[PDB]
Amino acid sequence: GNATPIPGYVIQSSAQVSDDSAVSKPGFPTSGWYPVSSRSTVYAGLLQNGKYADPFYSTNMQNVPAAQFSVPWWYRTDLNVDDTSSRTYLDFSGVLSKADVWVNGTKVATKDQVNGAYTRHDLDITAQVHTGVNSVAFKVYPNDPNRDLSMGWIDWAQTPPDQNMGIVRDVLVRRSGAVALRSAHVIQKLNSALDHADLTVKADVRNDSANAVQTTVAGTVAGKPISQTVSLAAKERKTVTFPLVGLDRPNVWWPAGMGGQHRYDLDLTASVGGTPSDAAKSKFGVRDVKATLNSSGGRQYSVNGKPLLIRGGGYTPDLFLRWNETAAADKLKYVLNLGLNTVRLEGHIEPDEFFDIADDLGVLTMPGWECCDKWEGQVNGEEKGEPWVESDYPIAKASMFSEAERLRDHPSVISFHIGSDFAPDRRIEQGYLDAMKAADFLLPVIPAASARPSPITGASGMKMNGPYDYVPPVYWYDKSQKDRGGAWSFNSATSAGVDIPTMDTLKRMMSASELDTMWKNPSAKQYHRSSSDTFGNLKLFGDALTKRYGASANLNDFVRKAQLSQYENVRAEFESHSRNYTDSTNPSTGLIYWMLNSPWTSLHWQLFDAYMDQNGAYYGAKKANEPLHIQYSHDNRSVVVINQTSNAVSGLTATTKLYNLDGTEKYSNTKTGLSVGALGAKATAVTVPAVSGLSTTYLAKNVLTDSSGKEVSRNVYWLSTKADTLNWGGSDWYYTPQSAFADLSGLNNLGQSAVGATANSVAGADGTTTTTVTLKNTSGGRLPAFYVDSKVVDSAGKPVLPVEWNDNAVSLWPGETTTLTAKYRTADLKGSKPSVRISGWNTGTQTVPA
Ligand SMILES: N[C@H]1[C@H](Oc2ccc([N+](=O)[O-])cc2)O[C@H](CO)[C@@H](O)[C@@H]1O
Repeated sequence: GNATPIPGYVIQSSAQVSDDSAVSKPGFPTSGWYPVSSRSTVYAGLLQNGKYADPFYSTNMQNVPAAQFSVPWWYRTDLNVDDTSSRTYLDFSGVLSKADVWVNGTKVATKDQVNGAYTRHDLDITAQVHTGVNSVAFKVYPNDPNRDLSMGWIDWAQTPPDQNMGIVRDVLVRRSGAVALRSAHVIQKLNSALDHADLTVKADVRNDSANAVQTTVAGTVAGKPISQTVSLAAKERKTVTFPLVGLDRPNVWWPAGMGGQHRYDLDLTASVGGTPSDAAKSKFGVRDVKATLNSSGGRQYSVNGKPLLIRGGGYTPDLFLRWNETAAADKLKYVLNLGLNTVRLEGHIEPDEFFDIADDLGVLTMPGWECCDKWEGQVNGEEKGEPWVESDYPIAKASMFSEAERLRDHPSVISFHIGSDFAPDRRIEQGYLDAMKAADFLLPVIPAASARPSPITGASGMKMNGPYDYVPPVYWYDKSQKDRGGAWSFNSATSAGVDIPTMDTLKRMMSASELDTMWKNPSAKQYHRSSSDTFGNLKLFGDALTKRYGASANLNDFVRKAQLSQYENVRAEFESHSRNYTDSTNPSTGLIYWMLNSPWTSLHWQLFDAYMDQNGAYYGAKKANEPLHIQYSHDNRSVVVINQTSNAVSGLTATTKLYNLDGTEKYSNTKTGLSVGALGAKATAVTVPAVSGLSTTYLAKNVLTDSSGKEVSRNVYWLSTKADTLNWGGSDWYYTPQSAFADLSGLNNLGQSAVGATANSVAGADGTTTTTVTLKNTSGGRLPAFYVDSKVVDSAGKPVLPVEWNDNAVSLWPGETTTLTAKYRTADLKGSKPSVRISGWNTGTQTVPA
């Protein structure tokens, strides 16, 4: 029942190996080979050893000769085997693109068989293994994402020099007796009342010995004993189906905030002759999911009978697929700190632990295949990936089986996208549906993330109409343009493009002169944006920032304006979709922000950056997604309350006030006694009238207080008397140009205010520190302290990351106080005492001890 991952390898180019058979012979010399940990691409392995500078900085990645990655590389290891009484297997996936496998001088599998990143291989190497020092070697072939059913980077970033060739998951060494236990899973079915489930346990047993056997498969499912005995001819595999097991009052798995995240255990041993032969432990969640088309044709998800608006971002791993379990948990925890409920994985489907963590945290996941490369090559015409040939078909089907087998018992998984872009043709789709059936993968299948239908499954109920680059806030509120990206249907991949990270991140990824060019000439190409010509520069963003904000006087000016613009836009993108969710006609049913994060240090399509720092786009998404929320509609000036939580709320007061930039209140409305339903329902407080005498740029302060008088949401907008308007006729696929621009340049002259800071920290016994900061607007006039950003820093003024704040980027009127809370690992302080750096738009910068 042993399954031990290979901890590491030594790697080298096949340019250095003239005899393949030699590598896997015990004693083969490996002087000058590179030691690498498990889950390394070739280039990630070279970085581990020195060998090139940090690709996260400037154009370092360009200085890597890529030619060396157009030939195979070897991954080699020794294995000590004390006792050959047990059978021996190599069980693995994640080979990019394909490999020959060698044990002790014998080629056990070729690249024609071991082919495709997602395919699983269970290689019986019993005949090759001997007592003592054994050796195993993979000759990994070059990866081309357009030719191979693998992973590529579309236009998200820049191309890794090795194109991710390597082994990016574990290779397991399995030991067992005559009988191998495989593919153990639990089919679970809950009644609609959610108080009774039925469990069908299924498990494969394979007799790899020379003789016929009886095997008993026995153990526990959800704490209940189970046992079946079957016969197996030599070399026979069987699927064992256990009689149905009833489960009363199951601990139902819920998305975060809707209840708990319990997973049950399955524990099984296959015995032969009254002796354990193999063993497997796994988990499953008791949870119903559905994804159906509503009367408007939009894809509508529900979990456990509760419909949900999907509010998420597109998730990506590291550009060089460097794996770290804590980092993965840190990234999914940020999902919840944002108030989001879902992540989409367009290809790049992460190792199991990622899904264990999403399960444990209650983050929903939307895995599927990616566009714009080999996956869609047979259906995507003149776009990138190659037409399919006969050998492609069984690789794609085996990839689907293997992913379906991996993914089926994770309750976070809410669907599989079998297409992205183009939906599969009938033959490809049929192979996917067959693979999923064979794996008992029973979750919703979505044909595409675009509007494109598949022949069998049908309409997607989703859209990808853009945009991916600058559009003003009001754009998201559009319902009139059926070929655009307004708040209706399921928005599976959309953003307003550029997302300048914090100054602290900027200074780590770009040179002074690259940064100088970024503010002075946004039209210039930026390596840390995209390899795509369409998204190669920041021109649309820079032009709108100038038009709407005012010209940038320096780098600092440009960055600070970038943050307001990103906060404003991302906030509107999300708020519009929350509002329109309960529309009678063409409701919004989903929004996946493009993207949650970036594969590397970037200037676009991120909420949190590669270092886990949090900028305007982050805080804006967090503001929009708070559980009891007040917001202002850019289209019609309606003030709207959203309740994200699982219970209806009552006796809410919504208070809306307009101020000129000199602090003069120009409008007040107090709406008491509001009720709002659960799980995304809304209430309208008031429609703000056109008010006379407003400054060109003015402020709207929205405050929601519960029946106890507690302030539960504060939302401040910087607004203009001059409207953003669209030139809909100038629209391209990725954006819509503006015919006129809001004037928010009044912010440039907003008078100075003051804060107002005290902080203290508590090192907990769970290895985390909580820093509490109390901020007060301490000025003696009428001016608000506007957009005040607090950052946990060490003694050198460097941000402590990752971090989670309850609230941030706050605005306080004179006399007003707010208390803020930041949590992080004590160890990420690295022995420094904590301080807090506090910067406001109109309050300057100070740091206080904590
Ligand atoms: N799935 C990709 C998405 O695919 C689309 C296909 C068609 C349209 N369209 O036709 O408006 C829009 C988007 O394009 C993004 C931006 O290039 C990529 O980053 C995503 O990975």
